[PDB]
Amino acid sequence: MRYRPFGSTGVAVSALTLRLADNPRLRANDWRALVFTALENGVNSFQIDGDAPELLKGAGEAFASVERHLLFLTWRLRGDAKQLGPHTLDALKRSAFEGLSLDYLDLLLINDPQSASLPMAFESGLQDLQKGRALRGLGVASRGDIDPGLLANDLVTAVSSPYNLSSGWAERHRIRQASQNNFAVIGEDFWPQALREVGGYEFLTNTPGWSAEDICLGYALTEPSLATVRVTADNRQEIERLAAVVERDLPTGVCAQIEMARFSAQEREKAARRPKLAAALEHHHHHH
Ligand SMILES: Nc1nc2c(ncn2[C@@H]2O[C@H](COP(=O)(O)OP(=O)(O)O)[C@@H](OP(=O)(O)OP(=O)(O)O)[C@H]2O)c(=O)[nH]1
Repeated sequence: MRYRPFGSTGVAVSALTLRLADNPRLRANDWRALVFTALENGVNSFQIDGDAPELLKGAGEAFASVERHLLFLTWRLRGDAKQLGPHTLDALKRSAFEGLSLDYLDLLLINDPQSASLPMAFESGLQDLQKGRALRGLGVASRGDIDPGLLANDLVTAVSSPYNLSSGWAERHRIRQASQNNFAVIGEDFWPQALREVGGYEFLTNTPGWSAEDICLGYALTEPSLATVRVTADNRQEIERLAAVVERDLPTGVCAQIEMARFSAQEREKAARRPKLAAALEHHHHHH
């Protein structure tokens, strides 16, 4: 495992962040041993993206067993960002703080309200946790441009964003600016939908020694703008195979094909417009 500085917060996170997403097929001991495999493989950044009794139980017991200051725990708070109020912090106390048995969260990661401002009730409560030494940072996950006003907020110490193989220099630049303005950037969807099925993406499955989950995670990890790539793991063999990818070097053949293929793709993604004015062909013409 490799570790990167979380932007300016002064704490180190593993290059991978394992996301515990509610899953009806894992009992508490299953979640416990998941988190254990993660720690044993050097992963110290978790994201809790669920509130199931069995998950908080097992994740809480595992987190509980190592020293709290080795761990970076992100709580993923979904729903419309502009509906968050007192109720949300009642939910947060019971799920994040009692449920996992933490005294502080390293980060709370909300949806983008596409808005200069959060709700009054919520923002107040967050500064209350803040002073209570009980929430290190706020974070805003977003697909477009977070509002410069919201980024100005002093609670806001991080963003998360889809960055992957497919991403545009469009998408990329934003993640880079964020990094320069001292925001920590969390990488998401590293293996995309488009590819779950001149250049073309055949090399993704033909590369001797590499899988596509693996090649794709490969690329995500080469972006310095990203403080950590988010991964998600049904199980133990997966966490093992992805923590391995961090120590491997993408073969420079694959890196070149990753870029031809990307051009190729977004070329035909712009043969799909089709503006038909059967004009511009022979006919005297204009008065100038
Ligand atoms: N990175 C990331 N961002 C998230 C996630 N969930 C919500 N967001 C952010 O919140 C904005 C609005 O999301 P919500 O309205 O809460 O729910 P939605 O994600 O289903 O739209 C999103 O813009 P948008 O939804 O892309 O635009 P629009 O077409 O909804 O206007 C996106 O920037 C997530 O899992 N990851």
